[PDB]
Amino acid sequence: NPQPVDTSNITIPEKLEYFINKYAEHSHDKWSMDKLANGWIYGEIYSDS
Repeated sequence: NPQPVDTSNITIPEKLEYFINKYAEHSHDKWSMDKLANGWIYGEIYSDS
């Protein structure tokens, strides 16, 4: 079943006010903690090296 459900003309209702923002903040904090454990720190100028 390559295409079980078609959502080409399905509109998401605007019932999101706070929970989506909380989930996004939690995901961003988790990603930042992972990158800090990897050895990255916050700064002003991006530098890969």
